[PDB]
Amino acid sequence: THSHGLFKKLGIPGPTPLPFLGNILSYHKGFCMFDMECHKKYGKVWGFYDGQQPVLAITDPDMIKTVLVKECYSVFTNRRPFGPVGFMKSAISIAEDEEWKRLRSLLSPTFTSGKLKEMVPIIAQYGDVLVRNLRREAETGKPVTLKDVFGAYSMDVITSTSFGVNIDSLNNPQDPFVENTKKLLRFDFLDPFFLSITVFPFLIPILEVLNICVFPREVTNFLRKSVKRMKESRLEDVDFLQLMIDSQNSSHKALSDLELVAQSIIFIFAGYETTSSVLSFIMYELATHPDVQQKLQEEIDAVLPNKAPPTYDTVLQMEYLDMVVNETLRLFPIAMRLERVCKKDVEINGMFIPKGVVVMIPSYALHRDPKYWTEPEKFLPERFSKKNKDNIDPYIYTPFGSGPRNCIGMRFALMNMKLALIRVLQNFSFKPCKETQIPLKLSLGGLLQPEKPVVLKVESR
Amino acid sequence: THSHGLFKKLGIPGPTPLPFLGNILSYHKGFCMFDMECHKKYGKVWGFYDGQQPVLAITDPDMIKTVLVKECYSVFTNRRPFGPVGFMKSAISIAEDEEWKRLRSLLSPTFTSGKLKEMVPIIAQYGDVLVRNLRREAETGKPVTLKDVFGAYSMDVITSTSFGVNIDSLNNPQDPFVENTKKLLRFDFLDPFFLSITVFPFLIPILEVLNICVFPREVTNFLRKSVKRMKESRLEDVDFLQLMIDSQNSSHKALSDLELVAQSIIFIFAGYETTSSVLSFIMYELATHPDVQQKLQEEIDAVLPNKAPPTYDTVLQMEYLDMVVNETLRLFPIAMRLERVCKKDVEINGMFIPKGVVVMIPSYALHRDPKYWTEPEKFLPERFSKKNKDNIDPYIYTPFGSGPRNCIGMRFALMNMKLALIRVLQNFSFKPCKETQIPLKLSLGGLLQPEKPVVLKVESR
Amino acid sequence: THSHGLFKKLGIPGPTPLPFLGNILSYHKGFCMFDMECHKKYGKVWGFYDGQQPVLAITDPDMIKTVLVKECYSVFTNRRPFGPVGFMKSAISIAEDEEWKRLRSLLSPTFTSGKLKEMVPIIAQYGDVLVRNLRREAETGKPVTLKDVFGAYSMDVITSTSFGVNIDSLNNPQDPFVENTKKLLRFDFLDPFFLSITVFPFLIPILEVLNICVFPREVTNFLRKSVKRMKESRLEDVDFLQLMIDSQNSSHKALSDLELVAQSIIFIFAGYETTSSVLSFIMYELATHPDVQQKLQEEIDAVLPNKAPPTYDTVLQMEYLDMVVNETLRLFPIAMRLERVCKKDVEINGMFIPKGVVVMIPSYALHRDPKYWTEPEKFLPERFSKKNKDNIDPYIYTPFGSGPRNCIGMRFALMNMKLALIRVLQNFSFKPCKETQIPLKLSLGGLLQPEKPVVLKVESR
Amino acid sequence: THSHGLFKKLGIPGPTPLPFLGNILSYHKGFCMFDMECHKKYGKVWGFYDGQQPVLAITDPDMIKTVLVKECYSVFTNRRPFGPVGFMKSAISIAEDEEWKRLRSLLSPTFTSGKLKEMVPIIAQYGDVLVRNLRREAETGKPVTLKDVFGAYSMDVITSTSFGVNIDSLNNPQDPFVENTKKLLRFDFLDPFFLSITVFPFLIPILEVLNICVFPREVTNFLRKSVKRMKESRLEDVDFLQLMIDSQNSSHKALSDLELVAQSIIFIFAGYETTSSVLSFIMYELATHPDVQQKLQEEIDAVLPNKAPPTYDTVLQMEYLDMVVNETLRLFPIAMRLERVCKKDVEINGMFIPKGVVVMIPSYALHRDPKYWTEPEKFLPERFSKKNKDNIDPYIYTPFGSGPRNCIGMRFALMNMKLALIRVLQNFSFKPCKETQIPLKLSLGGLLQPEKPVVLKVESR
Ligand code: HEM
Ligand code: HEM
Ligand code: HEM
Ligand code: HEM
Ligand SMILES: CC(C)N[C@@H](CSCCNC(=O)OC(C)(C)C)C(=O)NCc1cccnc1
Repeated sequence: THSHGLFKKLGIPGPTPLPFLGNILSYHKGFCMFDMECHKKYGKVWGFYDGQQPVLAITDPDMIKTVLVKECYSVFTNRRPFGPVGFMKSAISIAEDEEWKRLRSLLSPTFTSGKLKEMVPIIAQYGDVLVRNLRREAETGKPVTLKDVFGAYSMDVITSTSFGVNIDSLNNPQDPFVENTKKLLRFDFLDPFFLSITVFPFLIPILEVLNICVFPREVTNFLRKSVKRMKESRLEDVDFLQLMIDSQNSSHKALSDLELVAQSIIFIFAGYETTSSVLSFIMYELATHPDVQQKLQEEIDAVLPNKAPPTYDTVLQMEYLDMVVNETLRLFPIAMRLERVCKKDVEINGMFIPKGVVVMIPSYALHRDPKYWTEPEKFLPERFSKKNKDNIDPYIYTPFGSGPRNCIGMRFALMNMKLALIRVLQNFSFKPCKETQIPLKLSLGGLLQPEKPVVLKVESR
Repeated sequence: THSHGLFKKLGIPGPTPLPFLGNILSYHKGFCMFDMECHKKYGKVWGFYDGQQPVLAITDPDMIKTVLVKECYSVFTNRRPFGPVGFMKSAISIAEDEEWKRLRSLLSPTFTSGKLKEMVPIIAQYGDVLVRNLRREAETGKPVTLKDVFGAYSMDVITSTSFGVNIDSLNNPQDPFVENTKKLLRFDFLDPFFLSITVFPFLIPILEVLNICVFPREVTNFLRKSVKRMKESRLEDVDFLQLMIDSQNSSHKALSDLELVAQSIIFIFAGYETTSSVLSFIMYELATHPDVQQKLQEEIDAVLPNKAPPTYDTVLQMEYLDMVVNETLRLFPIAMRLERVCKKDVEINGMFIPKGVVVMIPSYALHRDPKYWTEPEKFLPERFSKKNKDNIDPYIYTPFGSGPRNCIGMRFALMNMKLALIRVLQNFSFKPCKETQIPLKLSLGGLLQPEKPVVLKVESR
Repeated sequence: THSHGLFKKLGIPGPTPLPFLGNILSYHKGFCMFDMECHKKYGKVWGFYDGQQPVLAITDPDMIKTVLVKECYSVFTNRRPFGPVGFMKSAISIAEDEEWKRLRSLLSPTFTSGKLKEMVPIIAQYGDVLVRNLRREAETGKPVTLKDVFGAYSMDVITSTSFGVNIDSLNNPQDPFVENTKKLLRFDFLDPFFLSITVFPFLIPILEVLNICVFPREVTNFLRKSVKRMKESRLEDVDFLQLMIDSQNSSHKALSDLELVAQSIIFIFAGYETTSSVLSFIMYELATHPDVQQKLQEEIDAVLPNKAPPTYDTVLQMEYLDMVVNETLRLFPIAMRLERVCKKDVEINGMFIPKGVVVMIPSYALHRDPKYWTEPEKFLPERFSKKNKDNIDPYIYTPFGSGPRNCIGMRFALMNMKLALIRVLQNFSFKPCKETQIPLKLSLGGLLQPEKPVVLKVESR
Repeated sequence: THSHGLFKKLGIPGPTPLPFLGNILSYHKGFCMFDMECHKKYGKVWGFYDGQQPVLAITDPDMIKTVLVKECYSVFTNRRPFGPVGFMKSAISIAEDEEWKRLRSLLSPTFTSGKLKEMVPIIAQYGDVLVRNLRREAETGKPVTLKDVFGAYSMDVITSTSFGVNIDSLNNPQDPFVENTKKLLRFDFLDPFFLSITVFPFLIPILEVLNICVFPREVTNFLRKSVKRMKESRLEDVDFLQLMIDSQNSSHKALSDLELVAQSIIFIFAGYETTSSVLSFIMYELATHPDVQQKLQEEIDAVLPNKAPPTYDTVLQMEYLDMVVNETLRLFPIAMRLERVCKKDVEINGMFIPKGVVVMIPSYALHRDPKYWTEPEKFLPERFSKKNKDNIDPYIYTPFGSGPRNCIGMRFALMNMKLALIRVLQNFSFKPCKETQIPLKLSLGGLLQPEKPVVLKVESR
């Protein structure tokens, strides 16, 4: 009813869809569990329906590369719509085709290594802020909740690198600026609202015409004016805003004032919970594998003796650091899937893909596939040693996606976390508590996030 | 298209409706302006369409009494639906027919004079809090914004009379409890969202099935658990909650746990912005009529010499106080209209009213009708002197409605404000500022509220 | 999601509902099969969900009588809404509460035995027409399709008893009047359109505002003017129209012109396919039980020798006729279920029934319950002999419902069929063909109708 | 609300839009009147809103050519969506981009002059049928209704040229095949249904998921099987079907079975009412200008003496015929407007056109613009004399559109009408009646069609 006949025709296997719901009832255990099970039951490819919407999973690295890289421009340029977005229609991660291509161009030079290297001293300052607060909770032997302290850090780093605003959000939890921003939390695509959207995507236009937006009308309205104040306070009298302001001082067609705001917002949304979540997954791994934590602290003390301040260059110097981070991202690729809409009838690597189908790469499951990874469930940073790193297919390991539409904030994200990890590990050790969920259970929900929030003992070195 | 033919048939006059919109474009100057104009152009009765929905305005006191009192139970029992309400369907002001009749019964004894007289010492304590904060801004000769300081007061009084929670919300603007509650602001029925609802009332069910609610899912979810904590902290170990808890210790059928929560919420919503708004309109009048302010302070010093603490009995003693308050409510009846749905074909005072029509009383306009009020625009408390008070028809002056479905918090509202006014006027005088909007312009929007927020000098007596 | 918790709470058993769909996937084998299975699996009562909509099945005769008779006015007055109906909102079978009560009053005297006895000679004339056409197909030994020849008859009888229009619809299949009317076919509540309505009842208002109607806008528009012609051709210069016209020559409030049209339409819809279907089920039984057919012809020849024309009085004289008809209706009660909406919280025969629930009586299943009927599947007219007829509970056998809201055209329906059967059986015998589906399979769909259309040999006596 | 700000920004003039409705209330006098008025009030370009949807009218021949010809492929490839179309999504006139380009390719060779020249003897046979029936009404001096007799002809020609089915639809008005087909009438885009679609285009997806289709589910379902019978009766044992069947005996990708059906349907819909309407407008002109009618009959008798049967070659021989036809099409271009959706930000002839805008050419108004046409309202075939025909801009006179997406059935349409006109005028003269609407008033509605149906005396030569 009525496109539920598609994959049966094409010869592609898959779970049988119920009328209207398609296969969504199978998300009761989460995106990730659904995806592993399918991959095991059905093989290298399979199909399922999010409501009426046909989704084609693929697991062949060649075929993955064709979608994400080769035929990105021609065919697989956009992601799937997901709900009423109002003006956030112009955010880069949401935009489509030529508007996207334009925005990606105007915004790429913002994420170069040159710009990033300038942003280092800023991101650093809040490392120290992170430490002082951590210590206050280490001196009072009270088990620490990672996401909050990391949240406050991620928040602190975002505010400063995007707008110049400098706040201790942990101690200023109630700053109007800190407030709005913390409501920019990841979207739970299996919460009642979005599941309804899936069964009733014909309801999205209805919601749009009522100016209802999955980005709360208020947080947005606060930042719009906030920016249009900053914009007009800097003008005239180092951050993403500035870089964007300088850019509309001319693809092409510049950057409109409202366009600029939407990017500003999408970066917060992109960097905030992600940076904080990943830092938590890492700290958890580091606490449940005390040797890894020790090795890392020794690597750090070697590169930066006397607890020397980390620098851009010293960060990229640290290899085990890079290993620890990568392996965590294998275990917890917070995007879970990559997706592209098929805009044309095509044939890639011998398979016909009809227009309109959503093509999906199941990153979580691929990251834990036995056929590529020895002891996949196990946390083993050595997989990423300069020795073994060559035996890792870049289209099986894709925490940041691949191709022209991969994570634009990748370099920034990695640099951010690593700066945090270094300054923190220079100072503290992190130990499980009786109350620490071991082994960490993943949310049965729609985000990659722990079933129970990570809590750990923190002692001063 | 298609019921736009109704009033033409019945012989009832009114503005010509555009297809789909009915007459709503005529709200560009606001509910109140629309209503005065119609009353003048069309007479004692008229009709118009909120979208497809037929609305019948009436201005005859007999006919008003039949609707609000005589035929309340039989015919005119409910108000008009207005949007997706989810579980707030059970709030008393929203409920219908027998469920309403039941809730009104379970909740009436809560608002008796006996209960109210017990609540006095509590409401008082925050009078003093109001004073201390006011003084801090009087000692620093900085023009004061009424709604905030009154808001904080209204908020303080609500929290304490409904849940026991005691907070200085002005100095604790960032208490989690103070936060959620301040988002319970009056609904702007001419904002884009609600106007859309009017043209598309067929969209309300759609929104309901998506669990979208005009009461933010979060504020509600916070209070639901907050109550279910309090409930289980008091149980077992003077406020509305308690009174409601004691009541479900048995109309009939008790009060369900979720029912109780919805009342709790609706009271905040009812009392919060209203109490604060009305106090602001009064203080404004008192500043732009310095003699009234002086007379009032003299009345107060006579009843409570040496600035004696006000009491339940001393409050009802004060007649000019009561006059000042009533006249303000004439000028600014914050409900603006009263409404009832016609549930049956009926004939009242010689007029046929078909099923489904919304019957509306235009209180604002009636409060300013020349044919009942000499110099209606003028602020003249003497209209309400025990001498003249008899010449005022109770179905022309209806700040609190009338009948079985009138404002349940009337006595409480009046007592609250008066306690505030007394303690404040015992201590301060209130003087216009250069920046004070004189004469106050009303919002062209959908709430009765000043175009520009009231700001006034405050000096210590 | 979200009322799917209802019956679990109340202690009422039933199939587990899927999110959104409720239990509708269980209609794949049809209303009737679903109902028998439930009754067997769950007992005397059970619950299920048509989408979100709670349905409570009941099988206790006392409890059935309370719903259909005792508390009809107070509680169980209306049927469930089913789709966009536009002006057909005023048809009696669709109307609600007091409007219904009014229409039932204005239209009841139309269906008295006195009026019916006047309509006899008319319904007769088309008996003879039925015979002549039948003979043309008996003389050409060509197997006859019952529903068509009966259809043409039912159609002929409707046209004449409701509007005076006299046509041989079988030989005039292409008369504009015959055309429109044949499109008034029973609604398939398990066809894609209505199932969608069930999952999305929030879409009915949307469809209404687009003037989309399950009664085709054209058939209706043709009859509206047709009537308003007839009305004004008779006025001024014996049928339902006339009876209705005389009635608005004055409950109360008369009958509006549009109200009259809607009744006219609903009668066609009620009588057309029903009369024709039932006549087919009977003729089928009579052919697969040749003795019953013989006995019946002998009863008929006894009462009306020399093939005397049947009369009102001679029809009610015939007992085996009445037996044959009743038993057929037991086996094929074309309504399948009876339903009432619960308009109030009530308790009937010891069970609480909350407001809003649909209360359903599963007539088909009850008609085939072992615990009341020996060899239920078997066609045995003797069950209805004046001897055994007393052992049949009127709230288990309900082909026409019961109570104030039972089939208004019952007497007419029975009289119509019997007149047909008599004139036909006076003349022909009816014999199975090689192509006759034996045993008749019921539609797995939403109407009570044969899987394969009944076809039988017809020979001249 | 919310795109109603577009043209104000761009500097493009136009009527002020009401909230939600845009400018649609201005269609009360019809598309054509609205368009002339705008062109006069606002100049060479202007804008208006069909609901939220921005429409840009243009009248410069260069700019028109860029849209219809130059940038057809790149930018202006599709027409505007208009409603729920279900499987008719695949009809060529409805399809988009590459699917359209494909269908246009597969179907073009069907409309060559070679194929058309083969179809001539067929279209002829029904000329004679047209004559015989006409004569029956000429011999009984009873004023004739053109559209019916022409309708029957158009219908007869369609059936035969597309499926081989040969019927006298005028005398067989009640052939099942003739029936379904006559319900394929032009869509009234100002009827209640489509206007609603315009204010609520967000309702189209809702309607689609309910399988509701502006092409009646039944007519379509009858033709689908009809074709799939014919298909399998011809296979195996000269018309469009055959030409299409031979084509899927292989752009590319052939023609699916369902694709073929949708074309079949769209041709009926395209040719039926159009051919019949245009023939009526011409016959009307010919009756209200008796000299033109005489000249034409003399031209015809010169080319085909003794009433010789017309042939493909003799038809193209006749110049005044071609003149008469063209001028009629100037006066009544039954498409009224041409439209293309702007799929990209572009700049054509110095004007920026943003993505999403509908670009509209107002053919009716252009055909009656004083600045190109002397006495535009007057019917003057000499405008099209081989002398003056050169002074006519092909992008001002566009009865069939222009460019890659122009009327594919143009040659066929012209040939059809002319064959009809010749055979008819060889035999009859056509004279106004007392009841003939002179001067013909156009429908204030949404189709180009006479306010009152054309009726004329017909006498035998
Ligand atoms: C640990 C942190 C992060 C991870 C693991 C991550 C991962 C990803 C992934 C998997 C995608 C989808 C890529 C694809 O479709 O191939 C993505 C897209 C994107 N990410 Fe990140 N991300 C992170 C942090 C950030 C940060 C800090 C930013 C800050 C600017 C950012 C901005 C974006 C944007 C703008 C896109 C959409 C790119 C486009 O459509 O052109 N992300 N990210
Ligand atoms: C200055 C303050 C207030 C004013 C001027 C005011 C006025 C009104 C008015 C005009 C109505 C509609 C009455 C009708 O339809 O006839 C109403 C209803 C209502 N009000 Fe108030 N109100 C005030 C404060 C409050 C407060 C403090 C409460 C606290 C409990 C409250 C609770 C309610 C409730 C529960 C209803 C609906 C009554 C029902 O439907 O049974 N109001 N109010
Ligand atoms: C063999 C023929 C028929 C059968 C078995 C039948 C059965 C029924 C049944 C079971 C109901 C529902 C009763 C209930 O809810 O308790 C009903 C309602 C109704 N029937 Fe019939 N029916 C037949 C023929 C007719 C005819 C010929 C008419 C012509 C007037 C008619 C008019 C109606 C009307 C108007 C209602 C709704 C009554 C109300 O709501 O007041 N039916 N019928
Ligand atoms: C007097 C008769 C006719 C007139 C005045 C007429 C006019 C038109 C016009 C103005 C268009 C729009 C062209 C554009 O957008 O530029 C059109 C499109 C079309 N017409 Fe006709 N037409 C007529 C008869 C027919 C007939 C007989 C057919 C039979 C096949 C036909 C098939 C089509 C098709 C298939 C399209 C869409 C073309 C495409 O999108 O590729 N029309 N017609
Ligand atoms: C649709 C938009 C609104 N959602 C995402 C799209 S980008 C990928 C992350 N989300 C994801 O899992 O979505 C799918 C399943 C890949 C389609 C967004 O705006 N992300 C900013 C961001 C988040 C996290 C890491 N980096 C950047």
